Amino acid sequence: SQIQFTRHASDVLLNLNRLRSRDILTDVVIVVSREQFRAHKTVLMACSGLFYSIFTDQLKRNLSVINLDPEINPEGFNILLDFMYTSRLNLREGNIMAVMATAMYLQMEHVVDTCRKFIKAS
Amino acid sequence: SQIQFTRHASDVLLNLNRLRSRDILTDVVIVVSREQFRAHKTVLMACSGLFYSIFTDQLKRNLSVINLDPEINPEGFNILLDFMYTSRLNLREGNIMAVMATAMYLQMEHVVDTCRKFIKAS
Ligand SMILES: Cn1cc(C#CCn2cnc3c(c(/C=C/S(N)(=O)=O)cn3CC(=O)Nc3ccncc3Cl)c2=O)cn1
Ligand SMILES: Cn1cc(C#CCn2cnc3c(c(/C=C/S(N)(=O)=O)cn3CC(=O)Nc3ccncc3Cl)c2=O)cn1
Ligand SMILES: [Cl-]
Ligand SMILES: [Cl-]
Repeated sequence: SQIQFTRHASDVLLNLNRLRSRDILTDVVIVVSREQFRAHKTVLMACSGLFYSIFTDQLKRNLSVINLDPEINPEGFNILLDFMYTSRLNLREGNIMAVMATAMYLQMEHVVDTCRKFIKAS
Repeated sequence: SQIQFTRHASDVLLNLNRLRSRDILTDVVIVVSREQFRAHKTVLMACSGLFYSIFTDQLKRNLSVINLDPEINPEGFNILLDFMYTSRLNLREGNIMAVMATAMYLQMEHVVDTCRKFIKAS
């Protein structure tokens, strides 16, 4: 029935990423060892079972700082956060294992499955 | 270079819409005459020049209630808000003029242009 705008979802995500680049309406800092990364909780929830579980919980929804497991690699996390905001996943032989283990921790099954495909094709 | 996830932007927007349906992390009420509609400021900014201009402004960024022009038709606004969260625009002969005038007010040029195409094809 309704008219479908094929580029609209991509346009929305690009503009969310532009807001993240300007720190506009970002509402959380994710701390990963010595690094930290600002984001929108809504985008994190949309992209991660871990962040969904954290922020749906009424005890945690209002947190402004989330400390990740100190074993998580900041580069693997940064790669996945950039994927969340762009639809683009930079998998390479040098980062595949860190990215895949981080995607398991963040509960991102389709990314984990793509990492398995990458390993199988290598 | 990077791996492109074709469904990712659509997945993000669907999950933002699911959060809006549960009123999770919505941060504004838009008042349109006797009706009101909750939303995420980030999605409104991504989809509307009017909301972009309102919430980028440091005097207005923290507002939790925005009163629209009392001449705006609530049904036309609801149609456009649903489009923002779905990529689907329900244009019909009975609503085209209200939708098009509302899209002008919200500063949504590609929607206005699609409304002109609808008129031309009618
Ligand atoms: C150890 N291990 C665990 C897993 C897993 C898992 C399941 N699992 C749960 N949750 C997910 C995802 C994705 C995938 C993204 S991706 N990048 O893979 O395509 C996003 N989310 C959040 C989500 O569904 N959010 C909402 C749902 C309904 N309503 C509102 C919202 Cl916000 C997701 O895989 C993988 N390994
Ligand atoms: C009287 N009259 C005025 C107009 C107009 C206009 C221009 N105009 C300005 N702004 C827009 C749009 C759209 C279109 C959406 S749509 N539905 O038409 O495709 C979205 N936005 C917001 C936006 O660009 N936001 C960001 C930009 C950069 N960085 C971060 C963000 Cl959040 C947009 O058309 C039409 N009639
Ligand atoms: Cl802000
Ligand atoms: Cl909330």
